Amino acid sequence: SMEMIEKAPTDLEDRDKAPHLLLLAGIQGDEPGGFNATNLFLMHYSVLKGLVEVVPVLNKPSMLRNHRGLYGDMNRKFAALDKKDPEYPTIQEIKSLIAKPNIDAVLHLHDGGGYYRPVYVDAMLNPKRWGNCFIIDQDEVKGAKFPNLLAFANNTIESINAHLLHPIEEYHLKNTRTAQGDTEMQKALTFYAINQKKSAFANEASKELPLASRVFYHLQAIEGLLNQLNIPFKRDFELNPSSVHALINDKSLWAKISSLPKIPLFNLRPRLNHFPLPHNTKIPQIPIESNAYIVGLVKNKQEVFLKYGNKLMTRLSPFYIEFDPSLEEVKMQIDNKDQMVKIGSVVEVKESFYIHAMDNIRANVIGFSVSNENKPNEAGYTIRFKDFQKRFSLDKQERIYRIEFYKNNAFSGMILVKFV
Ligand SMILES: CC(=O)N[C@H](CCP(=O)(O)C[C@H](CCC[C@@H](N)C(=O)O)C(=O)O)C(=O)O
Ligand SMILES: [Zn+2]
Ligand SMILES: [Zn+2]
Ligand SMILES: [Zn+2]
Repeated sequence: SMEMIEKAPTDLEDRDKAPHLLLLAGIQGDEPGGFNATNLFLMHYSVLKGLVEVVPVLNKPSMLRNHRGLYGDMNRKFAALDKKDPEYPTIQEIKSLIAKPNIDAVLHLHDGGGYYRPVYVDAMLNPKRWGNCFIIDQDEVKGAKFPNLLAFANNTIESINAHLLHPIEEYHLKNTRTAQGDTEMQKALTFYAINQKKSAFANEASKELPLASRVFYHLQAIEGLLNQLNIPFKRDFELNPSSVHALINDKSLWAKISSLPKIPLFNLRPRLNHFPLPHNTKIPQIPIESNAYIVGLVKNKQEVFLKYGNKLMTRLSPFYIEFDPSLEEVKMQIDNKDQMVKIGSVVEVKESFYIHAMDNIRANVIGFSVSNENKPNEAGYTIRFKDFQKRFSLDKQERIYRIEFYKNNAFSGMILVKFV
């Protein structure tokens, strides 16, 4: 499931006042520098004139399984391609985006092994390697709005190289001269883009780097190219590895699975047991939202993994059940104050809470018990933090607990309490 997300000026009229960039990553699922950068770009930047269209992850199924490409290398499917290829439709969607008349330039992000050098030094540093280089298929594209690929590349490279963390990380130009014999790159995305008279570029971050460093360089390259294109932008943070790491590991990130409440991405217990998921729904079809763009669910044996890029945030041991949407809100007392709490809410609790009984609805407070029934009703109990078995918390910090409602063998929804 790849989506395109626009990063545009607040005022629609400003869209045509500067060029348009198509920014792409995650065509290969084990290159997280690229799709973490597109993610952070979407979450923390603003484009003030022109437009940046972003496909944050082109190959999401492969991303979810930390795999270069489940159905082959998707970046070899832009030339000859059989209609029966499972990715044939995705490729047409990608081509269609690339070929839009509003698009001027294309930037395609990758992580690559070793460090590219224009002459052979050793097994890690040589022309066959891909890390930390800026790539063009040829030095010019006649017919393009911006035909001088070489000049844009050199200047972007100079911009990146002003901010090296270590000298081995210096960027070099890699012109693959694709039309002159590079049969593999002849099948790849940027060459397809060149043939639509777009100014196309790929940026590589070395797989030898830590993710934060890869994303740092990818963002340098994005900013460098936006500067060349004169697409003005802002970000709400300072571009250094420390800030990038902090934003990747942002504790305000959340995931909302189906109609369940938002759960934090970070500091979940490694496994969440008896986790209710909708009856007879394919995992890729379970709605999932997040304030990040690279979150998803994927089946693994009898578990369902919650993924944030290539990162495994938790293992769900599901409980497949009918999601009855009839129950919209529940009467709860929170710290002595009676109130209606919408199903799928997170409520903060300082001292105590109490669930009011409902006629045909039972409530299970996960981590609280009075008897030992396999289908209990724990409405009518005044509950404090000291009443919880802490190991049933969603989080390592032992502060967030599930309340699960049932209307006779159907799941009526869930509310989380967070003790603050
Ligand atoms: C097997 C293994 O891991 N190979 C990898 C290969 C690393 P890459 O996938 O980033 C290298 C190139 C980039 C194409 C650039 C340009 N023509 C474009 O279309 O964007 C590719 O897509 O094939 C590695 O060495 O790390
Ligand atoms: Zn921000
Ligand atoms: Zn790649
Ligand atoms: Zn030339």
